[PDB]
Amino acid sequence: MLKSNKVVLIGAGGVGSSFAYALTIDNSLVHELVIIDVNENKAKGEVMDLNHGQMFLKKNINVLFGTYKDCANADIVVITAGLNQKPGETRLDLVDKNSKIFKDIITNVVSSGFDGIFVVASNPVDIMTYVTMKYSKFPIHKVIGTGTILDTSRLRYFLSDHFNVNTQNIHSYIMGEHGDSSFATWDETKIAMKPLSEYLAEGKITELELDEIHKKVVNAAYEVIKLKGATYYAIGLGIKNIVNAIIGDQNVILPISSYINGQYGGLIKDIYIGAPAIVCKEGVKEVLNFKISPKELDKFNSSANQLKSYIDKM
Amino acid sequence: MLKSNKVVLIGAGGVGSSFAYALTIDNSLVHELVIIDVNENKAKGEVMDLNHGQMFLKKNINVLFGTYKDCANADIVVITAGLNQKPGETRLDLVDKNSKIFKDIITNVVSSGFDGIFVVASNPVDIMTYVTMKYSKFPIHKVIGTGTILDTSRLRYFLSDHFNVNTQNIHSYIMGEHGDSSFATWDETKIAMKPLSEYLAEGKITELELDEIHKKVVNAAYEVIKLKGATYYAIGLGIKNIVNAIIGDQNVILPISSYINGQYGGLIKDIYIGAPAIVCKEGVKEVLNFKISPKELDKFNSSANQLKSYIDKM
Amino acid sequence: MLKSNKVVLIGAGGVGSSFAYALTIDNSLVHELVIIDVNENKAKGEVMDLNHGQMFLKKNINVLFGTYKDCANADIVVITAGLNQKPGETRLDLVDKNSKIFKDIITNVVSSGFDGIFVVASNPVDIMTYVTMKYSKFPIHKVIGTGTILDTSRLRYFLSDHFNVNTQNIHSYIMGEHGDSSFATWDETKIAMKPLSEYLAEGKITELELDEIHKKVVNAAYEVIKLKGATYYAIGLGIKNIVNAIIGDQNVILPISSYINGQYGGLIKDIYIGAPAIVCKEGVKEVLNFKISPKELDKFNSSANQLKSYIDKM
Amino acid sequence: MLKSNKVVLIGAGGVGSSFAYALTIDNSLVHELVIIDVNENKAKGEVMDLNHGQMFLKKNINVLFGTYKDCANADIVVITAGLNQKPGETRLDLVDKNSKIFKDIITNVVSSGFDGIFVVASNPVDIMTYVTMKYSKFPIHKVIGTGTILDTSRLRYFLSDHFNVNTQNIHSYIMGEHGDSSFATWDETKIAMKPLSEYLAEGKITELELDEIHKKVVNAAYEVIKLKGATYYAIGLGIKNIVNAIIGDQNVILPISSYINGQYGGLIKDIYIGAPAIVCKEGVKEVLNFKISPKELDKFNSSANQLKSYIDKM
Ligand SMILES: NC(=O)C1=CN([C@@H]2O[C@H](COP(=O)(O)OP(=O)(O)OC[C@H]3O[C@@H](n4cnc5c(N)ncnc54)[C@H](O)[C@@H]3O)[C@@H](O)[C@H]2O)CC=C1
Ligand SMILES: NC(=O)C1=CN([C@@H]2O[C@H](COP(=O)(O)OP(=O)(O)OC[C@H]3O[C@@H](n4cnc5c(N)ncnc54)[C@H](O)[C@@H]3O)[C@@H](O)[C@H]2O)CC=C1
Ligand SMILES: NC(=O)c1ccc[n+]([C@@H]2O[C@H](COP(=O)([O-])OP(=O)(O)OC[C@H]3O[C@@H](n4cnc5c(N)ncnc54)[C@H](O)[C@@H]3O)[C@@H](O)[C@H]2O)c1
Ligand SMILES: NC(=O)c1ccc[n+]([C@@H]2O[C@H](COP(=O)([O-])OP(=O)(O)OC[C@H]3O[C@@H](n4cnc5c(N)ncnc54)[C@H](O)[C@@H]3O)[C@@H](O)[C@H]2O)c1
Ligand SMILES: [Ca+2]
Ligand SMILES: [Ca+2]
Ligand SMILES: [Ca+2]
Ligand SMILES: [Ca+2]
Ligand SMILES: [Ca+2]
Repeated sequence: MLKSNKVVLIGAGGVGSSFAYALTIDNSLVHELVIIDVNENKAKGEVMDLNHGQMFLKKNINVLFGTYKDCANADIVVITAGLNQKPGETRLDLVDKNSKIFKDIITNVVSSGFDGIFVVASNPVDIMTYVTMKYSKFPIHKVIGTGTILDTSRLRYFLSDHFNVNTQNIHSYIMGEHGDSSFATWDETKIAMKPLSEYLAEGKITELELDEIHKKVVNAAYEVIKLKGATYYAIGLGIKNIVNAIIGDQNVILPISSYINGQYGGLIKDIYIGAPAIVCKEGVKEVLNFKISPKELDKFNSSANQLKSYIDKM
Repeated sequence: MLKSNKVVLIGAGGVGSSFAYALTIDNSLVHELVIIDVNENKAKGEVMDLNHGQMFLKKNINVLFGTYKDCANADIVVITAGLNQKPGETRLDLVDKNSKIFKDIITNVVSSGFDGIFVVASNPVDIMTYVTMKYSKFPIHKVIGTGTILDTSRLRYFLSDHFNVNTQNIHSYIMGEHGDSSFATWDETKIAMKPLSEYLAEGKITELELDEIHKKVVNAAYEVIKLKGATYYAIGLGIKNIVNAIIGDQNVILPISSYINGQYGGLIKDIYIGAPAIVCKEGVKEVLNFKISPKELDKFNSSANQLKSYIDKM
Repeated sequence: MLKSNKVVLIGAGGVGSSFAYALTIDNSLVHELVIIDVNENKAKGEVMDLNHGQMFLKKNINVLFGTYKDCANADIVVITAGLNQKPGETRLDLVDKNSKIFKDIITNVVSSGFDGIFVVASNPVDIMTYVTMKYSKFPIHKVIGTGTILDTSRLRYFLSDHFNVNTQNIHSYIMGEHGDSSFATWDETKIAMKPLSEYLAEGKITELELDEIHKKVVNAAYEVIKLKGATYYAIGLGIKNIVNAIIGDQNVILPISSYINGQYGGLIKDIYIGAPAIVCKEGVKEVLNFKISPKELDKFNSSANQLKSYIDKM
Repeated sequence: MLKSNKVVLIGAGGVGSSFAYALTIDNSLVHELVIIDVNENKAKGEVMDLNHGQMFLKKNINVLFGTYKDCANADIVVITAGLNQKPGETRLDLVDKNSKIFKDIITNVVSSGFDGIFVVASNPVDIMTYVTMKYSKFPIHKVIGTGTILDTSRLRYFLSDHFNVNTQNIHSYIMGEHGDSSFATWDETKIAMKPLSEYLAEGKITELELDEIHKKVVNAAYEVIKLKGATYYAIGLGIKNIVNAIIGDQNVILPISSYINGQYGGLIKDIYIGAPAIVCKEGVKEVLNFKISPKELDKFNSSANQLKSYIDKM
């Protein structure tokens, strides 16, 4: 029989609100969208503002103010709650703050009876995916993090503007930690079928500009925060696409926070890191295994070791 | 010869940014979006955040930070700049400040050689539309204000929730000044082909409940501002829809800020007010005229007299 | 847990194939589409042609050759099987022949354990909807026919071309039999908020031009059959919208083949006929009832009495 | 100022009508669609059938029956007119017949004053693209053929079913003549960024399976023709995607009938053949030049030799 697909959103700030907006505009069958925030006034205001535009939507959608009661029968739970760049300094203190919040949130969600899929966006996304997995006891393939999807989006925009080519034809990935230790898969990048190495040999692009594009990908968050306070639109679209791919059972490969256990180096094991995986109706279907050049394998290993280091502390 | 369609957005606040985001998601052929703001940092940050999500869009779109000089060959100019009102404030009050702002903006735009269509969202929207028309000396059919489209969307959502029927089947308008003096076309309202009067007879809705819905429509702005600082999602969708109807040459009737000079009894003439008009590629094709209940006509004339009072102060 | 929505198409002719194509293009999430035809080569070929274009679709979709075995776990069964009307042949001339086909189809379907929703398009659509309900022994809310949705689309196109106004703003229905006994709700018709009587008064349209539009609606099928043998595009879109409205649980009012037993004066009861009804996740939520002019009521009763003259012979 | 975009379709058969249907459903702002056919009755019937479903479309669009005089101000001309291969008809016979038909069509069109873009689909599509360019005298960049876009779509569907992965991650081309002398770019294929080589090593696929996939791609046309008479859905979607890429100025790379004179070793020059090119508002912006394995270059040169000989005959 036909069912009502339910998505609960925990965290009604810039990122969560942007995701909800984009989802109401472009919906792949999300019958009910439930919004939860510790600041209940903000959640109620967002629910009202999103409902007031139903007349302009292609489809109608039930946007509801919610409590954790609502997670019992939910099909997806999207977490965007946290302290976006808090004041005390230190990203280890950030991890502590946000994992403290996640303890509470996850306990409430699991005590509700929820048995769907987690989609995690709160920073540091990889560590918070790990924390969600452990605090919840869910299977690893029911816990997803956005990982390097936003970094990959930025990378592909930079390459599209460089070559003046639709992002549709830009086949490159950012992998590793969603942060400063990320790396681009330069050696495996293609523009449509044309390898990047041919573009280098023909002089359209140089290794210098590749270094600069990567530095740009890494500095984009800081640039945008300086310019406008926060970043939410691109990540909102990424979250929306993950959700639509899940509910669409599209078997699509995405650069998400993936749990690796031998893939790539046979060295990196037992953590969530930015990597390509198949997404479908049940969550993660497969963590893809492919060879990366030695340079990029060393970068991957260093990134995973940085992640292990930050986990160890707490 | 195929053309590149250009929209210049002036005012990169909540409303303008929401409209730009929605437009990038649901794009009816806008090839170039130029974002202007007296706060250059905010415009640049919004441009970067909007471009970093191209990968997730149906179609790539060129988004630019620009300056008034870009209005020269622009096809549409959307103005969302000004003061946005806060607790204990109204819309009919930010009139002299916002009119000065519009003087400056319009002078710059027209000086650049622009000759396209103005789409005005800033408040008080009817008054600012009249101001745009007279400062620009453009044809009146090239000046569109958003009018009562947001009020109408809210009304239709409330009626949809009451009857649990898709908004598509809700045929009702809010008319008059976008604000406190507005009214609903209760006596002309239908659910599909079923008159609202029949629902009243059947006891499925009450007169008191209609008055409740109208008070909710009028107080929605104050509610949502109290709850989350400002409204911007619904109005962003409405602006997106107006822009797409223009570029698409869709000949669609919308309740916008329309110039009346004889319609609805001709008691009040030569002002912009919330009323239905046909929108097309060239701007406003017609401002329609239909008979409304006598009580509703009295309400309409009261609203128009308030507006004309504020305008005659000049 | 999330679900795979399944639609089984029975009848891979022009109408069925148009519906399948349109659905693959504009897919409110059918994860699986099965195509059944007594001419199995035709079904195989259609399946292949539909799958060969997956690269150009927004979303992938599994299109399968199947048999009645596939109806067991089907969420929706669309029936487009039957006999086309030949030149000089009315829809009702098919009653006998097609009735026999349905007896077989409905038999097999019911034997597989299907307990979803029927969407009936084969002609004469109202009588075939009644026959489906009687053979299947299903609840009346689980059997839907397209009724006068196609005639209504035609009426709205003709009015949109007369007034040069988007079909969005054309609020008029064709009701009664999907055939030569249909009528238009001229007295209840409105263009946005503006009644049709006001256009008549202003001379923007004449009574005789309304009669001409009705005659054109009635004779559209015969004209198109003469010109190219059969119609399938418009009805393809109509069925597609019905299906997406069901799966989307959109609670949308549509002029479908609705079961009446007391509505519209109760002078004829216990038939299916073209009338407005709410569509949602599990079929028909409610068959509406509104008051229509006495002449229109005489026409409605004539049509209903014709349809019952046929149903009584059964 | 804003322009109306005009597409003129010559040939209202299966392919042209499917393209028109798909375009009305998924419309990147074609304001006017004009359908021309020597068989006036068929064109009129299709115009009526497409118009009768406007109420179900996301956007309204003026679909009109017309004559060659309408090409004067057309922005795109899509030619689907001509015969398809029959049993015992070689590419040579089809070339003869369809080149005569194109003589007629191109003469009429150019006499009308048309100065837009040609999109060619009649078979053999590479030769007919060359012939359109030669007869019209238009620039090379203003004459586009569908090339191997359909064979590429079929290839990617087959790989998507085999690897059970979204077509959106299947990076592989069919190149050469749109026919039996086509070949797959096996040695440059990647799923996401896992080379097909790696899939072969692990036994996930075999060489015989690749040969059978290429055989299926080459035989699909005959199979579907035997099964249901003709193919037209997939190529309809392909033509629609090309038209929307054009009007959208999307700068997208597609495997179309591209004019080569140096690329791929430059052994054969001055022909249209299935190859990747950037599509934009002005037509073909650039014909790309990635380089391929020795096997595949031998195949490509054989195919180009075929085409060039058939051309030199004339
Ligand atoms: N139905 C409607 O039409 C509605 C109208 N609204 C009004 O829209 C306007 C914008 O609202 P918000 O975005 O929420 O407020 P906001 O402060 O977040 O944004 C206003 C923007 O305008 C900028 N600005 C000011 N002057 C100029 C100038 N001369 N040139 C360029 N930019 C300038 C300013 O820097 C700011 O970024 C306000 O007047 C609102 O009252 C808001 C809600 C709905
Ligand atoms: N509701 C509406 O508005 C309209 C109703 N239409 C009717 O829809 C029906 C189909 O029309 P067309 O597609 O043009 O005709 P068609 O000949 O092209 O296709 C009908 C299909 O039904 C097949 N069929 C017959 N019996 C069975 C069976 N037991 N199981 C499976 N398949 C079977 C048959 O092989 C054929 O392929 C006709 O009855 C039309 O009169 C057509 C147009 C619009
Ligand atoms: N994964 C990515 O690519 C990426 C992109 C941008 C930033 N982020 C991060 O994700 C989060 C997004 O934050 P933001 O930009 O929306 O800032 P924000 O402050 O506007 O939103 C954070 C929300 O979390 C709420 N919250 C706090 N504790 C809560 C609790 N126990 N339960 C429910 N809600 C609670 C807060 O009330 C607030 O509304 C941050 O951690 C941010 O650093 C993710
Ligand atoms: N990937 C591809 O390129 C591909 C795929 C399928 C078939 N085709 C080809 O497209 C063309 C149409 O295929 P079809 O299946 O629709 O066959 P069809 O017979 O159904 O349609 C051809 C149309 O062209 C019309 N026509 C003939 N001569 C004309 C003239 N001088 N002026 C105007 N119109 C004329 C005919 O009236 C007919 O309607 C064929 O050449 C076919 O081989 C393209
Ligand atoms: Ca550039
Ligand atoms: Ca309710
Ligand atoms: Ca007209
Ligand atoms: Ca006339
Ligand atoms: Ca498979």
